[PDB]
Amino acid sequence: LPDPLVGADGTRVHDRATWQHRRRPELLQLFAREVYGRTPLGRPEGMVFKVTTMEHAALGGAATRKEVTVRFGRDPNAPSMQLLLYVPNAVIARAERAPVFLGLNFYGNHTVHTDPAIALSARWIPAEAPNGANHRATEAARGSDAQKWPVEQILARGYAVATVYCGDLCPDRPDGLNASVASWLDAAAGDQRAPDAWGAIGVWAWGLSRALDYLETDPLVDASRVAVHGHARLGKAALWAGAQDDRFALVISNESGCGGAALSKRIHGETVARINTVFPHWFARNFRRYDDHEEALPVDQHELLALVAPRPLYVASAEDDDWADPRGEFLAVKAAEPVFRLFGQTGPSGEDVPRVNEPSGGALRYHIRPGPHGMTAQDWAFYLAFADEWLK
Ligand SMILES: O=C(OCc1ccccc1)[C@H]1O[C@H](O)[C@H](O)[C@@H](O)[C@@H]1O
Ligand SMILES: O=C(O)[C@H]1O[C@H](O)[C@H](O)[C@@H](O)[C@@H]1O
Ligand SMILES: [Cl-]
Ligand SMILES: [Mg+2]
Repeated sequence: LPDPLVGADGTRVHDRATWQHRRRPELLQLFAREVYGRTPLGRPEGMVFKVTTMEHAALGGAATRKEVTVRFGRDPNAPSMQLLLYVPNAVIARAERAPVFLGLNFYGNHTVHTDPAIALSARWIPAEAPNGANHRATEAARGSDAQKWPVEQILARGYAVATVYCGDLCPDRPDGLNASVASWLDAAAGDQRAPDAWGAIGVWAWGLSRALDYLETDPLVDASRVAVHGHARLGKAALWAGAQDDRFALVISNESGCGGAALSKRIHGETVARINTVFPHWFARNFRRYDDHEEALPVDQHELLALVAPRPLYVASAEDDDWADPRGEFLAVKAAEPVFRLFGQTGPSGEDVPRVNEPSGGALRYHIRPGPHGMTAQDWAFYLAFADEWLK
């Protein structure tokens, strides 16, 4: 592995200021140029927030539900995304602003809960979407992804729940960038995009920061206590959003795998060539230089993990998710751990993967659970306990 504490010019990093002001920028530029693609703008001038629905007694009175259209320019044809937010009414009643879990969803806001008041998504949805007809949402799709989205449990634990359909931002399909935030800004289609131009993971990540922009204006939530989380490909997005945007208070990667938390140079499970051929829209075209050539990579994913430091970072695996390379995810955490310890934070104790269902580490935390790829109640219990400790 490239040593996170040795700079690209061979300079060894021995102090927190050099990490922050020299090594971090260096790593951000390398991930942007060679891996994810460059994010071509931050907050758009002229972005508009419009609350389209609000219900103070949603979920049997447990929560206030808002839907917010976030439009990225004043042009009414500019792209937008639809933010679903649930705020726990008990917290509101104590005249307190709730901390927030924020993450993208795979198949639409209407899939995170059966709640029939959620607007069905009008956007293209992938064929794998349960109860989807002709790539469009259907009433039968309501709550179809609830397993990954314990909304009422999260609310009962004192957190707001914010989500956006990843396909509002970039449709998850090999040509999706052609109708996305990226094509709003860049008339190039397909593989005419610049080699260092962002792909779907960068667009998804950017959307998470725009959601945080909205949350900073919502009087019901505390935008300085946002945990950004994602599962699998959306966990890749959560990692890159949290690395680019240090406003996020805590980052959670649930089984994000190749190009997320897993070491690429391990060549275990999904490889760089495989991921770029199946998902040519996810990464920068420059990342294809490393197809069957991971040895030339100037970074590996322990350095993306390290870009969260010293903020709390939870990486987790599933024992039978070999395609994600669970031990490669653990070793990325261990290889990032020296940067966290530079800031006085600690990672997993000892040098090999902990027993299943036994989290290990302080602000840099890891667990592996039994079972197949997924996001389970046990995963969520561990994440909520982590947030309880780190979000005041
Ligand atoms: O398997 C897929 O593409 C395979 C492929 C086909 C033609 C050219 C290149 C690759 C897509 O399947 C779903 O649409 C997923 O949401 C999306 O991420 C995947 O790329
Ligand atoms: O998003 C998911 O569930 C996963 O889908 C595929 O398995 C892909 O190869 C993984 O990289 C991704 O993380
Ligand atoms: Cl619980
Ligand atoms: Mg792998």
